[PDB]
Amino acid sequence: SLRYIVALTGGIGSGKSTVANAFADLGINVIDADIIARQVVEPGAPALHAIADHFGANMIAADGTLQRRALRERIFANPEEKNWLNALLHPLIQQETQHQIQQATSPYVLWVVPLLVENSLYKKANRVLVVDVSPETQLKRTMQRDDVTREHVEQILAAQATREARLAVADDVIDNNGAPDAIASDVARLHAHYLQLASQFVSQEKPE
Amino acid sequence: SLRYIVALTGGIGSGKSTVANAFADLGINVIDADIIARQVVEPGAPALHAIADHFGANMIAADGTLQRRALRERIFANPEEKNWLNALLHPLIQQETQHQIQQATSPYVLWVVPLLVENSLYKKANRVLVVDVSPETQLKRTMQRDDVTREHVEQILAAQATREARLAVADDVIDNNGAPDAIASDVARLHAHYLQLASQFVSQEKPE
Amino acid sequence: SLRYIVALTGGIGSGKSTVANAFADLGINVIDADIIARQVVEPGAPALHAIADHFGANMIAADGTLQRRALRERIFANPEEKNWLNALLHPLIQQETQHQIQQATSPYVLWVVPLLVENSLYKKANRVLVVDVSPETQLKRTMQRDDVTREHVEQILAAQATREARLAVADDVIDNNGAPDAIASDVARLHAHYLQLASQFVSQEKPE
Repeated sequence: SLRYIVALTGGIGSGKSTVANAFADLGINVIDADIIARQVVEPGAPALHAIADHFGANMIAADGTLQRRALRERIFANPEEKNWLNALLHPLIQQETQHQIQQATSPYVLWVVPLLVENSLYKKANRVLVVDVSPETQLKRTMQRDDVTREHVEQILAAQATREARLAVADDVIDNNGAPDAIASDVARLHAHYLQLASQFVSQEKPE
Repeated sequence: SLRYIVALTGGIGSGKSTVANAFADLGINVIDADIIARQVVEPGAPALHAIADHFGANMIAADGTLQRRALRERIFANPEEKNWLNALLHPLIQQETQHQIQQATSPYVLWVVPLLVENSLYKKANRVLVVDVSPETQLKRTMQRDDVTREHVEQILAAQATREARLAVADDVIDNNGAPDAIASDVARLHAHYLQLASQFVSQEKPE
Repeated sequence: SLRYIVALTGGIGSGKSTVANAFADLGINVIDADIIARQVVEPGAPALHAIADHFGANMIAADGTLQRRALRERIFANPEEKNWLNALLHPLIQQETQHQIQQATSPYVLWVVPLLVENSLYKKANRVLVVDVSPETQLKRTMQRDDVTREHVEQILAAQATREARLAVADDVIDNNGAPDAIASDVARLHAHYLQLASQFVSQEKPE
C-alpha cells in the first residue's frame, strides 16, 4: 500500500524530539533517522563488524559501540573511504526506513530527518513540517542540554543548513521557542490536517 | 543558437508521452531523456566499450547491444558500481542532449525528463511543466498498461519523487487523470505562452 | 559571533564582481568562492596533500604549490577523476568558507558563489541575491571579454543553470544589463535592508 509521509526537520536545539513526541502521543508512527542510524551500527551489528574489518580495531570502543570520532578522522579528505562507508550504511538505512514505513499502522507516518534540507530528502516526503526557533534559542537550549559553550554551538549552527533554507522547503511551520506545551494548539491542527490529507491522497484528482 | 527549453516531467503512469506527443502535434521537437540514454549505449558507442571493460565482455549481447537486465542485476547490490555507471553516462547524455537541442528547428524544444526532480535537472530548464495525476491513476494505468501488480508500481512510486515534490518545482501543471483528448486544450494554451516566452527570452531585460 | 550570510550569484557575463565591489565600497567583507577554492589547495592544506597522495607527487610544483597544469591533464586523461576532485574539495571548501565568515568583521558578509544554483549552495546562505541580465548581455559581454564566438558562448550558457533557475531561488534580484554605476541605488537599498536583518536574525522569534 502507499503510505503518506510527513517529514519533520529542524536545526540543533529546535526541539525536534519534543514535537515528534507530541505526534507519537496521538498514535502516529514516528520514523527516526538518527535512531535508525544508531541501530544500524549498534554492538554486534553486522555493519559494525564490516566497519571494524575495513578500518581497524580502533573503530570499536571498550563498551562495544562505534567510535564515531575515530571513523570520522579516517574518512577525512578521503572521498574513496567516505564512498566506501556510505555504500555500506546508506542501503541498510534506506531499507530499515522503508521497512518501518511499510510496517506502520498509523494513517500517516512522521519521518524525522535532521538532514532533510542537506540531503534533499524533502523530495521523498509528501509534506514537510519544520520546527522553527531563533538561532538564540538553538544556542541556549544546546548550551544547556549538552553542557557546551556558545562558540561550540555556533560552530555547529554554521555547519547545518540555515533557518531560511529550512523555511524555503516547508509546507508547515511550528514555532518552538517556548515551553513544550505551547506547541499543542499547532500540533492538534496539523494532526487533523494530516489525517485528512492521508485519507484522500491516493485518489485526490486535483492537488492542494 | 540558444533554444528555449521547456522541461516536461511526471511520475510513472502519469502519461508523459501523451502530453509530449500533443506538443509534437503543434510542431514542437521533443527530446526524450530515455531515448538519449539508449542512444549513448548503442553498439559502437564509447560508453559501451567502457562498460564492457569495467564490467566484462558478458555485458555485451550477441548482436553487440547492452545486456541491460544483467547490468542492472550486477549493480543492484553495489552502490559504488551504480555510481560508477552514472558518472560515465552523465557527460555523454548531456553532450547528446545538447546536440539534439541544437538540431531542433521548432521555436522551442520540449525536453522530457522522467528523473527531473530526482536528478535536480529543473536547474537546466527555462520552464518546467509537470503532468499531474492521482497516485490511484499512476497505479491503475501502469497496472492496466504494463500488466503488472499493484505492489509492483507501489515500489516504483516509493523509488520516485513524490507528487508534491514535483508540484513544488512546476511553473505549469497539466492534469492527465482523464482521456488523452481532454489534454488538447491545455496543451494549446501552454504552447501559445511558450511561443511568446521563446520569442522574447534572449533579449528580455527584466524577468517575467 | 554568528554572522549573517548573503549569497551573490549570476551567470557568466552578469558582472558579479561589479556588484561585489559595490558592497565592498559600503564596508562589507566579500568572501569569494573562486578565491576560497585556491586557498584550500595552498601549501599545508589537506586538499593539497590528498591531491598529491591520489595523483602522485608530480601534482606539486617546484615552489610547493599545486601544479594546476599537471592536475588539469590527469582529469582530461580520466574524466571521472573530476568527480573524485569535486568530492574532495566540497567539504573542505565549506569548512574554509565557514572559517572566513567567522573571521569577518562586517555585520553580514557577501558570499560570491558562481555555482550557487548548480551546486545548491544556497542551503548555506541566510539570503540569496541574484545579479540578473538578459542572455544577450551574457553573450555580448563574454564575446568582448574573451574574443570568442557567439556559438562558443551559447555552449557555456547551455552548460550553466538557466536564468529562470536562478530567479527561482532569489530572495532579491538586481539588474546589471547596463553601466557599472547604474546599480548604486539598488545596492544602497539592499545594504540598508541587510544591515537590519543582520542586526536582528539571531534573536528573531518569528521568521521574516
